[PDB]
Amino acid sequence: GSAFNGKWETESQEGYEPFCKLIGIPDDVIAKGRDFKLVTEIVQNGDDFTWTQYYPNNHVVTNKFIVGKESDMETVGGKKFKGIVSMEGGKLTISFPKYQQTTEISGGKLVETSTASGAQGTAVLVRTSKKVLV
Repeated sequence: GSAFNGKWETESQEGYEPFCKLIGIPDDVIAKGRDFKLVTEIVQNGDDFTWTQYYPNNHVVTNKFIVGKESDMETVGGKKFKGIVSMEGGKLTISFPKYQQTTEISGGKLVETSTASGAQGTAVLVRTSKKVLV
């Protein structure tokens, strides 16, 4: 592992609305979820990750991947894909269908950056989560 291990909860969030609008999330869904604090559970055994996100209404999204190896994954919206996750300097990069995701532990916090690109330009969501099982 091991720095990612644990349960984390969103503490800070920037760019939520422009990012969700760019990747095509409906306006009312954006509005209803704007104050929700996403909890993330991670089990990291070396390159082997199990990454669980607890979305609203008991929507649990779990991705199991091995860094550097083709892995079956799913998007938040439920679309299945096969991907190869990379890591460089403690930062994971997951190349999702709709956006690039980079994730790292910085200053003891889980920092997750989603980068999307379209007509109006780039939109970036940065989520920072604190450990809630300490």
